[PDB]
Amino acid sequence: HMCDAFVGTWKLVSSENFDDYMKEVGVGFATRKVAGMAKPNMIISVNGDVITIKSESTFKNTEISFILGQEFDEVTADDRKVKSTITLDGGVLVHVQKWDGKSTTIKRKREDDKLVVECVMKGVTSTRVYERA
Ligand SMILES: COc1cccc(SCc2nc(C(=O)O)cs2)c1
Repeated sequence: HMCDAFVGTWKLVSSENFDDYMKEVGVGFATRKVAGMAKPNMIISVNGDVITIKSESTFKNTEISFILGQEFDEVTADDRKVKSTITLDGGVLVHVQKWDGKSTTIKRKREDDKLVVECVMKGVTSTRVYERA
């Protein structure tokens, strides 16, 4: 019953500061513009101890499966090759990505009927709000 309130299909409804977050991470101009238009569907499921998060959009389709606390390799939608660890901290999914001596953290939280995604790179935060699909 790990992660029950996250499971489901979610659709992006608002974004703030995502272009700047992508700049801070190192994403180039053309990718930022096309990625920033996307309105992904995020599909979260659990089977035993394995959590799967899929993102489907007209920019990219991604899929990660993982066990909490257990590092895994990930190729991000912007084509970074990162080492990721996802944990639950106080009911918040905390996803840390490490590459080239850099680090970014993506937090996913249930707030009212929404799923709120906060992405942080250095001093730059972006907030992305998803609704049930
Ligand atoms: C989601 O699409 C893109 C496009 C280009 C870079 C990235 S970095 C990974 C992140 N995914 C979200 C999220 O809202 O699910 C926020 S941060 C993602």
